[PDB]
Amino acid sequence: TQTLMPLTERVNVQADSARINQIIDGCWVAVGTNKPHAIQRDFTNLFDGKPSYRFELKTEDNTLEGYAKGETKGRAEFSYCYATSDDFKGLPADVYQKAQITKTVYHHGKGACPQGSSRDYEFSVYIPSSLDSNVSTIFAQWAGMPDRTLVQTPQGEVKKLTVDEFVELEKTTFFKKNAGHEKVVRLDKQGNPMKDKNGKPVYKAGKLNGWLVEQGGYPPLAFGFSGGLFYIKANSDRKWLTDKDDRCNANPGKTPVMKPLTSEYKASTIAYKLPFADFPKDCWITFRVHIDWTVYGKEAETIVKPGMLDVRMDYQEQGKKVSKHIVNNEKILIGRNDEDGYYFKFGIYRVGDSTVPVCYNLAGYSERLE
Ligand SMILES: O=C(O)[C@@H]1O[C@@H](O)[C@H](OS(=O)(=O)O)[C@@H](O)[C@@H]1O[C@H]1O[C@H](COS(=O)(=O)O)[C@@H](O[C@@H]2O[C@@H](C(=O)O)[C@@H](O[C@H]3O[C@H](COS(=O)(=O)O)[C@@H](O[C@@H]4O[C@@H](C(=O)O)[C@@H](O[C@H]5O[C@H](COS(=O)(=O)O)[C@@H](O[C@@H]6O[C@@H](C(=O)O)[C@@H](O[C@H]7O[C@H](COS(=O)(=O)O)[C@@H](O)[C@H](O)[C@H]7NS(=O)(=O)O)[C@H](O)[C@H]6OS(=O)(=O)O)[C@H](OS(=O)(=O)O)[C@H]5NS(=O)(=O)O)[C@H](O)[C@H]4OS(=O)(=O)O)[C@H](O)[C@H]3NS(=O)(=O)O)[C@H](O)[C@H]2OS(=O)(=O)O)[C@H](O)[C@H]1NS(=O)(=O)O
Ligand SMILES: [Ca+2]
Repeated sequence: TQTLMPLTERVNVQADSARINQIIDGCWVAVGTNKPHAIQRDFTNLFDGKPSYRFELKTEDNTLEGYAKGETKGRAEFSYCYATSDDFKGLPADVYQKAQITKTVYHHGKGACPQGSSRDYEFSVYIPSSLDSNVSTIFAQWAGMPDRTLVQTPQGEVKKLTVDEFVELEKTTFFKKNAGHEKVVRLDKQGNPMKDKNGKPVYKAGKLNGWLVEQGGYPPLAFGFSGGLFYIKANSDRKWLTDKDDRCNANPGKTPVMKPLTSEYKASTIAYKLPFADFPKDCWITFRVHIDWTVYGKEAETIVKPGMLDVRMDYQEQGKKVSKHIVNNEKILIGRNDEDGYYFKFGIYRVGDSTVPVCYNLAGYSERLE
């Protein structure tokens, strides 16, 4: 009988549409390392009558680089936002091709909410007693959607390029995350141009050429464990073009609850914290999250209207129903000053250059209006 079933298909949501065989349970796509044990359907642990999702990253499963040199991180998550082939059906072939280049493929897919909207989210997590108290992982996060056609020229001027102008720039610039490098033709030992799986030319990253594109950035909301604490962290970035060098980020252990750490353009708030030992183990915990996203002033870079965060934590204890109003309708700055909105993800995002093993289950996602 089936116990655990590995779900190994992975999708690059920013640069590729998901194929039908990669979609999980009709509403998810997986991102991160493809190890069989990374993500598995779990028939031994049902949530609401359906097999749950078991996530696991062993000590050597980090495959990503952090912002600081040498630092690493790991990822095995599900994204509720992705585009499918049906999303591009009927359109000229170049729409999808340009979307791959601008890495905005998922802008054509379902799963994201608009800027400044009000939404309800719900999901459940199961933390086994085997989880080490000192893990450094985010198990649920709401990510932003920056459009890289917003760039900074070598001079330092911020400019919103058209898709075609960005395509033009991309022809001479190789982007490593948000930083532009001279696009160098990659040759083999015999100085011959290298191709890939589809016979498409391959390139290399030369020296920095001064260009920067909007990319990355802290997730506006994250649920996780760090420094022996369960915490909920909200982030706000009002700058039109995000500055990745501004590392304004609240420390769960050192930052007081609901007292935002701020820089000129960012605010990072620890909305709630709890000792890891007090987080219920070996049972399903359901979080009901309501978010009123902060409204930003675009080019003006102003906070037009503050946001709002509300969180309820429900679980069974002593056979009794428990519901903790852990974040009580708190006015807060939450979101990013972008044209597009946000999407949900859950699973494992091991950060802080940690390699402590992580394993837990997630299930029952739902979102609605309010
Ligand atoms: O290619 C290659 O390489 C290769 O290939 C092949 O070969 C293979 O592959 S396969 O697949 O085939 O196999 C391999 O080999 C490879 O691949 C691999 O790799 C690659 C590359 O990588 S690298 O890394 O190298 O680059 C890859 O690819 C890539 O990547 C990917 C990924 O990543 O995934 C992608 O990307 C994309 O996507 C993503 C995701 O999404 S999805 O949807 O898909 O999922 C995106 O995003 C990202 O991420 C995000 C998230 O997740 O969130 C973000 O991040 C961020 O945020 C975070 C968090 O926050 S919070 O608020 O929550 O917290 C952070 O973290 C944090 O923070 C930190 C800091 O700050 O740092 C910390 O804090 C701390 O510290 C600080 C500082 O201090 S000092 O001292 O230093 O001063 C302080 O202040 C404070 O206080 C503290 N705190 S405590 O508490 O600690 O005390 C913290 O901690 C943390 O956390 S916590 O929680 O703890 O808090 C971060 O940071 S870091 O550092 O970590 O980094 C952030 N970041 S940033 O930058 O922003 O800053 C974002 O958004 C992002 O990131 S990034 O990095 O990425 O940016 C993105 O965006 C996208 N991009 S696009 O372009 O697309 O758009 C893709 O694909 C790519 O990218 S690219 O660019 O390249 O294109 C791949 O994937 C792989 N593959 S595998 O398989 O291997 O895996
Ligand atoms: Ca922006």
